[PDB]
Amino acid sequence: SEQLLRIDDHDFSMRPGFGGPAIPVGVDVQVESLDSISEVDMDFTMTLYLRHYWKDERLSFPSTNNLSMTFDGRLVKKIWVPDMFFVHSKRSFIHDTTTDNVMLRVQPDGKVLYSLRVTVTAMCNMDFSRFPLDTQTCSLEIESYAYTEDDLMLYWKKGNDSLKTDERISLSQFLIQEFHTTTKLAFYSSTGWYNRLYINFTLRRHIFFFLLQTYFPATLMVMLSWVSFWIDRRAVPARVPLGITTVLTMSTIITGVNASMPRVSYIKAVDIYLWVSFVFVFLSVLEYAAVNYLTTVQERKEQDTHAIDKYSRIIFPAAYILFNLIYWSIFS
Amino acid sequence: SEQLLRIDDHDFSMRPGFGGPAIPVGVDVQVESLDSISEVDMDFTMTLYLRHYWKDERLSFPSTNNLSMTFDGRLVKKIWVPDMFFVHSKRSFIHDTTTDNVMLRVQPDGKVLYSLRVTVTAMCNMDFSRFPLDTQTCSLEIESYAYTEDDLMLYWKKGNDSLKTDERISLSQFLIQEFHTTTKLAFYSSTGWYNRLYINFTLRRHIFFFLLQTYFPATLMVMLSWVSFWIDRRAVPARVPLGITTVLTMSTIITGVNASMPRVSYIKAVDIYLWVSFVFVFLSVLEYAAVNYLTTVQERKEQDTHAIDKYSRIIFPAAYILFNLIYWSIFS
Amino acid sequence: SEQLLRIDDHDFSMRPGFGGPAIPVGVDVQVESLDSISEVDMDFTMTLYLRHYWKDERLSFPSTNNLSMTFDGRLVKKIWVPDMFFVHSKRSFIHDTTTDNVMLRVQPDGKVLYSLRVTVTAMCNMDFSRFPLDTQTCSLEIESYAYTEDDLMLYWKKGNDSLKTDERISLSQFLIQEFHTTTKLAFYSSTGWYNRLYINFTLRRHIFFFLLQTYFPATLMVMLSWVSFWIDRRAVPARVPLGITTVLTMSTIITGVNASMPRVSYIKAVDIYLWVSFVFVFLSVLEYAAVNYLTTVQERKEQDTHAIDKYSRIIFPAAYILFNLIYWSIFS
Amino acid sequence: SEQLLRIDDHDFSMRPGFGGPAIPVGVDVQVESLDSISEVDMDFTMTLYLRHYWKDERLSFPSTNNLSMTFDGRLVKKIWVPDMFFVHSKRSFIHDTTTDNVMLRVQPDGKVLYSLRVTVTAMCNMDFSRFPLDTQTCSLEIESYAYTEDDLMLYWKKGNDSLKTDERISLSQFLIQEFHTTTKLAFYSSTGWYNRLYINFTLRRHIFFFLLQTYFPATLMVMLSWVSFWIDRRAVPARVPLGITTVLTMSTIITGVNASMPRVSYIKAVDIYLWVSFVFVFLSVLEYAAVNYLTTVQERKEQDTHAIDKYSRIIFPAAYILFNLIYWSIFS
Amino acid sequence: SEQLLRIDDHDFSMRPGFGGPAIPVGVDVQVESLDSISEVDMDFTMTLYLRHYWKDERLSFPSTNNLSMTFDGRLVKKIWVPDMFFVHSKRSFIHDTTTDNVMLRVQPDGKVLYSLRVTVTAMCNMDFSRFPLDTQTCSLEIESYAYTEDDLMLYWKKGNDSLKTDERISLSQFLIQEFHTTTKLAFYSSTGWYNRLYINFTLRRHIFFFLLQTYFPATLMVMLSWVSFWIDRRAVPARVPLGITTVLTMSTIITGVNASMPRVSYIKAVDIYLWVSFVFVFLSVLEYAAVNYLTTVQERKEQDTHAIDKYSRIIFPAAYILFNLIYWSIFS
Ligand SMILES: CCCCCCCC
Ligand SMILES: CCCCCCCC
Ligand SMILES: CCCCCCCC
Ligand SMILES: CCCCCCCC
Ligand SMILES: CCCCCCCC
Ligand SMILES: CCCCCCCC
Ligand SMILES: CCCCCCCC
Ligand SMILES: CCCCCCCC
Ligand SMILES: CCCCCCCC
Ligand SMILES: CCCCCCCC
Ligand SMILES: CCCCCCCC
Ligand SMILES: CCCCCCCC
Ligand SMILES: CCCCCCCC
Ligand SMILES: CCCCCCCC
Ligand SMILES: CCCCCCCC
Ligand SMILES: CCCCCCCC
Ligand SMILES: CCCCCCCC
Ligand SMILES: CCCCCCCC
Ligand SMILES: CCCCCCCC
Ligand SMILES: CCCCCCCC
Ligand SMILES: NC[C@H](O)CC(=O)O
Ligand SMILES: NC[C@H](O)CC(=O)O
Ligand SMILES: NC[C@H](O)CC(=O)O
Ligand SMILES: NC[C@H](O)CC(=O)O
Ligand SMILES: NC[C@H](O)CC(=O)O
Ligand SMILES: CCCCCC
Ligand SMILES: CCCCCC
Ligand SMILES: CCCCCC
Ligand SMILES: CCCCCC
Ligand SMILES: CCCCCC
Ligand SMILES: CCCCCC
Ligand SMILES: [Cl-]
Repeated sequence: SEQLLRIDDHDFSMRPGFGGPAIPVGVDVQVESLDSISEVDMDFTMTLYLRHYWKDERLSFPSTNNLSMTFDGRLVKKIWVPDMFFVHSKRSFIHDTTTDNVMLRVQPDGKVLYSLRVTVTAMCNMDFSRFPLDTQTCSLEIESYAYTEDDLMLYWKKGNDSLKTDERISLSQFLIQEFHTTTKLAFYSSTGWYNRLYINFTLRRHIFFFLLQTYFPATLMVMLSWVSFWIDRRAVPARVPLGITTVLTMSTIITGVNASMPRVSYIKAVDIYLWVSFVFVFLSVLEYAAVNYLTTVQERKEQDTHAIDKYSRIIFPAAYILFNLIYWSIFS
Repeated sequence: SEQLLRIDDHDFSMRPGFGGPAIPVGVDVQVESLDSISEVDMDFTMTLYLRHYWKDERLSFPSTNNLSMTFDGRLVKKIWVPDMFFVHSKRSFIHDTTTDNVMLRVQPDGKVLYSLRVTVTAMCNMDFSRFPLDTQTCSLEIESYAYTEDDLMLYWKKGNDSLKTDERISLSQFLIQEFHTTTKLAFYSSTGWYNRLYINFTLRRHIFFFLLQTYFPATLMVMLSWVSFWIDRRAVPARVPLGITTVLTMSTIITGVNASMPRVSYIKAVDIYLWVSFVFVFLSVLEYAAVNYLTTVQERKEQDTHAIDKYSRIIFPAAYILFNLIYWSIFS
Repeated sequence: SEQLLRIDDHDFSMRPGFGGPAIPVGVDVQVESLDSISEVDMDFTMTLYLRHYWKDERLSFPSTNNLSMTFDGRLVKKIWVPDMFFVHSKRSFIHDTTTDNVMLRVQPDGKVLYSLRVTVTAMCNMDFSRFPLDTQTCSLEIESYAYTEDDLMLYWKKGNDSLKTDERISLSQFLIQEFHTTTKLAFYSSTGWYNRLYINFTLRRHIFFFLLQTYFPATLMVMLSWVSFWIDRRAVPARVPLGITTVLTMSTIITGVNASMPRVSYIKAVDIYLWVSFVFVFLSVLEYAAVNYLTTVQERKEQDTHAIDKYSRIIFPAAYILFNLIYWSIFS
Repeated sequence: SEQLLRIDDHDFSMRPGFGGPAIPVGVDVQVESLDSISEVDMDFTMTLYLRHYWKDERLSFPSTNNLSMTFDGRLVKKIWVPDMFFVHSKRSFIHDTTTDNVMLRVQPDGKVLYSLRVTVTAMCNMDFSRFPLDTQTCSLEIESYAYTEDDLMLYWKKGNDSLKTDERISLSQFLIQEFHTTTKLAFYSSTGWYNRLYINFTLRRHIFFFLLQTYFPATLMVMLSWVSFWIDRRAVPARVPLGITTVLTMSTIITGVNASMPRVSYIKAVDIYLWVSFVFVFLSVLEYAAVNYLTTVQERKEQDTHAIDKYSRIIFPAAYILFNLIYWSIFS
Repeated sequence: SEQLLRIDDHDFSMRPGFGGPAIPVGVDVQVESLDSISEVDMDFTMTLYLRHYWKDERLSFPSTNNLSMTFDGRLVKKIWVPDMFFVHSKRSFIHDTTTDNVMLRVQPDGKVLYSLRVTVTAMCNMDFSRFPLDTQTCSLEIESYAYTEDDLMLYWKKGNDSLKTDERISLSQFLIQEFHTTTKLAFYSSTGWYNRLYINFTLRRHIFFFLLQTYFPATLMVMLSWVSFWIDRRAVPARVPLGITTVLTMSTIITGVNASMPRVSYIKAVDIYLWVSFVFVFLSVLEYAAVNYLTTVQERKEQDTHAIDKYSRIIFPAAYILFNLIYWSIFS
């Protein structure tokens, strides 16, 4: 094998066909798993198989079998091999247990297949201002490092059919949909033009979990705060603790929701809901102070429900309804 | 030794017997420990010994002893060795202190034994919708990377007896049961067919700890909320703070249970329990407002227990009982 | 190629032109992304491309094409290459998947271009005493390790135009502004003088998020504490729980704000706001004790609003206003 | 030196004396520090020096000095060296700054000394059911990987005197006592018999810190709940809030103790204490409801302390005392 | 250069002058930064430059220039170099981007200078029983690994002037003071005597931040608890909730201070303060129960301030004052 190929009779720092046109190289990918997601750092981790095809007649051998052979890794450092890399990546590695996950098959003609197994972490810019009703889209990019479109030609081996995805892929916090591929040509100011391949996909959440954990308790709190309009205004020590305890409860809920968020420092769509229900509860406590002050001054002036109570009984819910209509018209 | 074997007289990039049938290779495993589990990331970590057997007559030597020899590691890179790898793995390594944990024994015939010590992290898809009453099953998969069933034949060396497990294995959060092995043939669209080996096992939790920490306090809270049906309706400042303080207490408990969960964003079987006891406590606070409003309007109209109290005393517990029956009929 | 260049006919431990003047070396940078920031550890992480230019006539070759060639990495360890390093850095590495991200281009003259892809973590001293109204500025420094200004001359290749920045750069907690470059000469007491290059930039926060999360609820709490001046002093069991519950609420808010801060142990500008509103709420609770004690002793002496109430109704808000004026005159 | 020893005249893949009996190899250890402990993962980290002694007459040299020489590391890969490894370990490494921490001394006879500096993480099964009154014992195990008791003989160089421990060893959460060594012979089903060395030690906690942080506040809460037996039963709005606020306080304490525990999911000895004091506080709130209901029905029937109060004043503390006696008789 | 020095004509496994006396080697250090501190693990991280000087006439070359040359790294593995290491260290490394941060300068005589750039984590035993009023001192130790005082002599190159410290060094949680150096001779029982160098320094905190965050709110709580001595004893429903709410508030504060401490399990000087103010608040709640019980029994016996109130008004503060005097006499 090491003899079948005239390894010492050629020069492999030289791309196959240095001189005239660019070498065609064709790519095939199969995704094994998506491993983790960070919302704070804005990135994701994926593990896949990567395959390459090309022809190099320096590697042809005399056999009659019309069938391929096999090598692994050691030969990659003797021969010439392409040099793809992952664009917009934070870290990556190739697996090496119990030996290097690298495969090499060569036919009599010198046609070649070359394959690896890798894990990549790759950046994805996200926007959380519609949280928890956001949708995100991410991508993985592949490019040649050293050779430009004048020396190497990059393309998907079988067009739209060059991506395969494993059956058992899932996340404990997301739903994954819409895998597909595309291409684009890209330019560097000090080095030139290159071809680039993409893999795209889309993410969404489970909205009912967030509904019950956040929107439901605050609504029950705002509804608890309307009870005070139906209690006798003469019962001061039963109308005064109620409001302030309700404020305490709502502040506890809001604090509890703040101590578990992914810690991204700009205003999002649930913060608005929570702070508006805080303001409603606060107004309910101003109301009864108005009523008490007026009843007391009347008592002093002289020496039945109050108008403000029987008006609040109507006004407060209608305005909560009006707020909910507008809010869900804006975030749908 | 390096001379006993004609190392320079052979070619080891070539599998033993390149040409005709596939080489038989036989595997034996002993598990040392399970090291950690992640429920958020859905994976586990294990450490084991791995052993291989095969015959290669390029390694035979003239001795009369009918007994094996020993080498370690350096020789592995001179001779031909198989290339197994762990399928659906996130990371792994071989231990190297104070030197490489690799052993090699060769007999006069050229029969070989080869062994390593490794640690692997490996994915396991879990479903937590029955939490804390869930059960999970995981597995470790082993496969050849480079050679197909037409070049290498993978099998357990002794059938069902090829797995051994250490005596002192345990986790601080789980109970481990049912180790066994099996096999399956698997297919890759761009490379072909391979043999694969499995090791399976099962996990369960301690249910009484979760019972006392979560289900018990909420039940005592719902039972505390029924006390208010037996207090005099004329005692407004002693019936009004009770309910709202009880709501405060229950919200504190629920928040405390949310700040320690493994953070998996979909609805699970304990969330339902907690939110239904929240709704019961909320209804208890609506009840006394009904009673107060009615007594007040009667006082105004004119100028003994109330029916609603003596009806609630019966209705509320029966419905809690009915909820518990249905809930534990569904989750058993 | 390895032959075109007389590799074995020269000595590369020797800088080009050892002897007379210093070699000119010129630098070009393109920033890909800012990856993370730590406020506790005072540092940041960046990923970029780095490019070098120089001439070495040991690498010239006879060709007529007036056009460059290509190599990658392996050649870097055969020839002489500069040795820049990142000053005030905690950690860094060069990417190596699927091979080393290193490029090398040589023209017939022996002019050279050399480029890498790296990730660096680099220290930045920050001062948080104006938090959340702070502004920070950071920088990345580049220097030669081994050769002084008498052997190597470091400069930007194109002056102000030698820095390029990617379009899609962002952080989930900051706004980035004002990239520019400069230079400075620097001195080591036991080794001598060197040239150094800088890249500078500036950071700011989103102030409205911090406003709503911190300053707003405490203000509503201080305003809730003024309600007690308008309730009848004869209603002791409705004036005594109010203050103490309000104290409870404010302490809960402050504790909630302390359990999420970046944990830097010196006094900052929001702590002052929070503790002054604590002191206001505390004084409101001392006030009514004064009023109760005086009314009781008058009752005992003998056997209408009180002056202190109708004075507090004016004094407390004016002093809160006066505090806000001074505070926002100091932090603007 | 490299010449003094006839390196190229011998074969070092071959243990000294391959053939007849087993080589004696003798071990000496000095512990530098214990570095960290994990209670969740059940393991510890230690750093030490390790020393070996043996004789190999392939390394003898003609000198008259009767005194040893020195080498470092590079020679270890030319000559034959033993292959010990740490049994039941999760990770380890040898230090390499500013070069490899390896020492080698050889005398004229061929006697050898060989030493390293390493850090190891090693598993320790713990049982926390007596927490905070638990005691744990851990150990570090040392074994040959490749050679059995028929090829290598492992023993402590000086018996009980072969372990030394540094003066300045401590943990910020434990007290360390009782270092000693021992040996045992161990068996592998597919490879055979080996010798193994042990180092053992013991751990304990500071019990008074846990006492004040956990047992003290709950006791004061249970004692606060007995005050309600001495207040007038006619004071409903002063007897009804007291109990429920006390329940709130105790639930806050318990939640605070749950949010800081090492997160091991089975019942431990402090959980029992906390939940029994919860049940006592709950019964105190049922008591006054009994008293109120009875007084009210008597008032209705007709139209002085109550017996239940003056009985509870005696019964509740005695039963708390009886619980404490039994509890501290069981956990001592 | 590689020729100027007769590399192949000498033996470098042999220290310069093997035989007679010990080689003098002299050390110079410059500290770049202190990077982080762990109070739980008791250690710190530092980054510095390290320099060595010695003479070796195997490296002399014929030149007339009386001036030094330069090499980098590759030569270190051809020639003989010392072998210093950091004593009591947990981890360390040498920086290698964009190449190895190693410098080598040789003069015609064979005098040598050798320098590196490293980061070290190093243990420091701390005692927190005076927290937050503690002071700590730490050190970094440097020693030869392989050679004893009979083969190598270690000393500071310029005495007290051999340490330089960067201008821009700081921590976000500490103040750093008092850098200085010293030396000591040290002994190993199985290997012998060595020289060791030290760098020492001192740390302190910001005490006013801890004062406002911890001591201030508890004091205001103890002062709030004295208000109850001035309210009318006839106002039961206004004297009974006050105490218990105050207890709730103080327990919340203490829990909040426990959920952010560096988690070191022994009693410290702030714990005492907090638990004594807890006991004061608890006694204030026992007091009014005494007063109520006595007034009630007098009412029953028959059918103005109470003595206990007008005595407590004096006794409680004086004892708080007396506690503060003693406490701050003990911790100063
Ligand atoms: C499935 C639970 C839905 C809760 C909706 C609450 C809207 C305020
Ligand atoms: C919001 C509570 C209103 C209760 C009205 C009851 C009328 C029967
Ligand atoms: C960007 C608008 C924020 C509005 C916040 C309102 C809070 C009551
Ligand atoms: C928000 C309710 C206002 C009610 C005003 C009533 C004036 C008589
Ligand atoms: C062993 C404790 C069981 C608690 C059961 C509580 C069910 C509500
Ligand atoms: C739920 C408390 C009921 C108390 C009834 C007592 C009858 C003696
Ligand atoms: C998927 C059904 C959720 C029901 C939640 C009910 C909460 C009261
Ligand atoms: C859920 C209790 C309802 C009671 C209704 C009573 C109507 C008289
Ligand atoms: C957009 C919200 C602003 C809130 C300002 C609060 C100032 C106390
Ligand atoms: C701070 C509340 C004052 C209420 C006054 C109402 C006058 C109509
Ligand atoms: C450095 C001045 C701090 C002032 C704190 C005041 C808290 C009421
Ligand atoms: C801070 C308010 C003081 C009011 C004093 C009134 C004296 C009659
Ligand atoms: C040193 C404090 C001891 C506290 C004991 C509390 C027992 C309930
Ligand atoms: C294993 C016995 C648990 C008992 C728990 C009792 C809680 C009141
Ligand atoms: C636990 C106290 C029970 C008291 C019963 C009294 C019956 C008259
Ligand atoms: C600068 C604030 C000092 C606070 C001292 C509090 C002492 C109890
Ligand atoms: C601790 C509050 C005492 C108030 C006394 C007021 C005397 C005018
Ligand atoms: C070591 C003495 C501890 C004293 C604790 C006192 C708590 C009230
Ligand atoms: C538990 C408080 C009892 C108080 C009794 C006081 C008798 C003088
Ligand atoms: C701690 C205050 C004690 C007061 C005792 C008064 C006895 C008449
Ligand atoms: N295709 C990668 C670029 O050529 C690298 C660079 O920007 O230098
Ligand atoms: N058995 C592993 C596969 O052959 C690797 C790949 O998918 O290329
Ligand atoms: N330019 C880096 C310095 O020369 C290194 C050192 O301080 O020794
Ligand atoms: N002594 C280590 C064992 O021989 C390794 C294995 O189990 O194969
Ligand atoms: N100076 C380091 C010691 O010689 C190493 C050891 O203890 O063996
Ligand atoms: C917040 C409600 C105020 C009503 C004044 C009449
Ligand atoms: C929630 C109970 C309402 C009862 C109305 C009669
Ligand atoms: C804190 C207010 C005190 C007023 C005394 C007249
Ligand atoms: C929980 C105490 C009940 C007493 C009934 C007489
Ligand atoms: C705790 C104070 C008790 C006073 C008894 C007279
Ligand atoms: C009324 C006496 C108060 C004393 C405070 C020290
Ligand atoms: Cl009342």
